[PDB]
Amino acid sequence: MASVTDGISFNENWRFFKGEIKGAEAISFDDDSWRKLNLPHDWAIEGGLPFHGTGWYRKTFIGDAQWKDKIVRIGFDGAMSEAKVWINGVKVGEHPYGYTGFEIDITKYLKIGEENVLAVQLTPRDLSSRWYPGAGIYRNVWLRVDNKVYIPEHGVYVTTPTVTKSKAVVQIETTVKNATFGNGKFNIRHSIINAQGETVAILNDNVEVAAGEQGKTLAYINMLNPNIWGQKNPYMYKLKTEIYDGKDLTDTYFTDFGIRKICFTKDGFFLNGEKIRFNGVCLHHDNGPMGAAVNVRADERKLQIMKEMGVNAIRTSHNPPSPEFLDLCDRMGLVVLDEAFDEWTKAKVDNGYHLYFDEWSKKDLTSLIMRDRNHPSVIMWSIGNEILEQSDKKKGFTVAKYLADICRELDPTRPSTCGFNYYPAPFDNNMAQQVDIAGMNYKPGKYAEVQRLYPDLPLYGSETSSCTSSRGVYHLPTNQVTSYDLIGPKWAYPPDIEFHFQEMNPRFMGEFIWTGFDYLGESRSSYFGAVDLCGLPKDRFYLYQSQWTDKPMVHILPHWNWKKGMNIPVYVYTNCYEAELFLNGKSLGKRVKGRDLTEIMVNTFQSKYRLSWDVPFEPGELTVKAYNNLGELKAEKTIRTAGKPAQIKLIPDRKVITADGKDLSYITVRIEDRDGNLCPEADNLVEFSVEGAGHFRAVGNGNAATTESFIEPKRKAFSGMCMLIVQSDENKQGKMNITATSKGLKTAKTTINVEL
Repeated sequence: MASVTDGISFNENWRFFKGEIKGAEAISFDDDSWRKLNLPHDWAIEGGLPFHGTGWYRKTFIGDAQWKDKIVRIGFDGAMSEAKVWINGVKVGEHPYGYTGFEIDITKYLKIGEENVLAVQLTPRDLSSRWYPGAGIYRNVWLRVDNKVYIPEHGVYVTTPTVTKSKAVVQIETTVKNATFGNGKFNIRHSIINAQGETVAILNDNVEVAAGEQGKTLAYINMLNPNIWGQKNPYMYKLKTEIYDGKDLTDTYFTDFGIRKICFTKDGFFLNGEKIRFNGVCLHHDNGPMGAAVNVRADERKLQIMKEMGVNAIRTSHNPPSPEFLDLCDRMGLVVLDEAFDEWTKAKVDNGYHLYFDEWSKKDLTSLIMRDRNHPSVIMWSIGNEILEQSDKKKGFTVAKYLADICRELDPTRPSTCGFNYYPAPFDNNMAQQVDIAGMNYKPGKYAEVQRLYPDLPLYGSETSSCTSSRGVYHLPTNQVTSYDLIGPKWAYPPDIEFHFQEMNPRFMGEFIWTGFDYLGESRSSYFGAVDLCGLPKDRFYLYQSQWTDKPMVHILPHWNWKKGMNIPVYVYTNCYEAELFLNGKSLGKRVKGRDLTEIMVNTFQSKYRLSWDVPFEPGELTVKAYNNLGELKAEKTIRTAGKPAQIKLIPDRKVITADGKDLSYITVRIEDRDGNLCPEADNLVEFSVEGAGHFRAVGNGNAATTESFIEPKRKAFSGMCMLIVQSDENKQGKMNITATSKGLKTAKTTINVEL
């Protein structure tokens, strides 16, 4: 029956056509020549890069007999953008904003036994995004077959209004729709299920709902010795909510949730009774070579890499993310600023959200909070970013309030926030006061002043640094940017400056850097990421890791393929007390952090966050030793001058992947000399073959200025490396054999095993 099922995938077996064709909405339209594919799908990754035009999707399906007299809905988590949707030729849906999901009820129009046709037209416009949006049904689609008494979309809201070590209270609001002709009282059974799948608590409730109406009800249950959700231990519970009409089960509905408390004052943010600080990153929703199509593993990898950098917090610049991304943040212990919009009523781009803000702002923000208010990862609702209303002196604040009031109406359990780039406008124009917590974009030099002027505002750096670099590229002394991390736009400054102004202003909750990963644009890709587009750390990663992690480390830059005669400035990043540099054995001296300052060129800053030597380049090896204040060795790294490119090495991040059709292995591709040393500048075209249990998916190298295809089985190295991405086939177990080939280098092989 429909009573057991929450919502099943409707991603399989679609037809796609890029371009305008008239009559594609209809039941009788020949689509035998249309490309066949499974969702999710981003046609713009080809398939900055062109993201506008027209796309059609079609799916044909028999009305299953089990759907007779059922409520049937198709849930779309995201469609980019300007979507129209038909069932059996009848237009039943229209949705402009690509980042909020929507439902279409096809019940009235569904034909049981005969064929049905679901058509979706997307008409994304040019100049509708300042970053790469992608284009298509880039997020999962769901079929929802329900009995006539059921829980509608986003119909369970779980809060924890007491959280203590001895006891937490889990409060649950349930919404029930009555689509029968009869008034009824319906029983509700909440089963709270732990990490091992065992039901540990059950809460009963009920609700009277009249015919054709919707009803809500609230109950709470005690959890003794709760497993607290926290950053080191991100324990998740699961809620099974069952609806009953007398003895008959009518519906089942699942909700993941965590048990943690949050709290803020003007002096900071609090998680489970302790000062928390945001070592944060802004990320855009694309996964580079993988595009904007939702891939769970792609996101998992990105968030793991960010955690290794010391990241504990995410700002979803500048839109809602996928549920999958937030589920990952939940399971990985990251706290999230969940951001709804980039512009309000005043336009930043000709075809941005301002075209829809008047008619859609309340719907879309409501939809966001309804979708995400159960995620324990989400700690703030951010209403906007760098909005032009900041400079409307008389009335800009009204729009901020309006969105802020909506947040408070729907979820007072999390504070509102907003990213402000003007200064002092939004603080002087009563705007910053309309949200619970104010975020400054790129104003470390003003942190002290704004606290003098507005001492009752809670504050954090909503968007910081904007330093640019290209991985493993140094200019001594262009088309790429120096990985010595000095250059950026006019408002930009190096990470050292944020660190300095964070330490001087402890009331600031933290920073969210622009950006954690590189992202796709409209040079088609960004330079702002601490990690590059394909997931390879730049030196900036290590700078951040030196500041944000306890596990001892040390990093040395630049590479050591230079010309004899040159003075190379050598930088070292470490969380240790001091470090010592060694060229071929010769000690080039100690250097203590917070004492032997490095002069960064912005006017120029004496930085305590870097250790520096001036080295005359003799080739061979350069080794750095990091020590604690007792002189004990705690970390070391060794770089050496590599010779001519001789051989390809392949390093999978994972040698076993799930046989689900979606999971990936990210194989780092290294261009090495005869003795195994990375050739730090190699750009050799590498070709790839994938045989057996899976296929070639994608490829990439973190170069922003290239024009190479992400989806052809060929890619050039950039600064010694590139990345090959491979994927399982659904239900196909066994070995998957990768061969990597390049003109004049030793061929490389590796096996990826595929299970489940």
